[PDB]
Amino acid sequence: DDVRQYVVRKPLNKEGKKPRTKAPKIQRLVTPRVLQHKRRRIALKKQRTK
RNA sequence: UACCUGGUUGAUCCUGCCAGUAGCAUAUGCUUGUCUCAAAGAUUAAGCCAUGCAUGUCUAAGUACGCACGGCCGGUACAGUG
Ligand SMILES: [Mg+2]
Ligand SMILES: [Mg+2]
Ligand SMILES: [Mg+2]
Ligand SMILES: [Mg+2]
Ligand SMILES: [Mg+2]
Ligand SMILES: [Mg+2]
Ligand SMILES: [Mg+2]
Repeated sequence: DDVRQYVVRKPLNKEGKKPRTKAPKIQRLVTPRVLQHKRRRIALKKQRTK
């Protein structure tokens, strides 16, 4: 499942301001940047060995 | 600038100190127009202290769900300022 679809967003409703909703930033979320960082670490290991 | 002068005797020559002489540091007195530097609660009490200040700090890059602002789109997990 996709955890991005179940984030509980709090409805922000202030007088005089356009009503809307807010969501937190998911932590410990596997993202392409995390995988790329892991790949780079492994690549550095390979370079050191070579 | 490698310097002396007054004072013991009726007078002399000595010894010898007292006093004078110049600088330098602290204080103090009288006086003081310009201008450049500039010391400054050490000495007595490392005695006692009202009050205020004297040490804080965020980048692109640890943690943002404060609408505190501001969205752009509005379910686009997380825009940005913070
Ligand atoms: Mg005699
Ligand atoms: Mg005489
Ligand atoms: Mg003398
Ligand atoms: Mg004199
Ligand atoms: Mg003047
Ligand atoms: Mg002092
Ligand atoms: Mg003192």
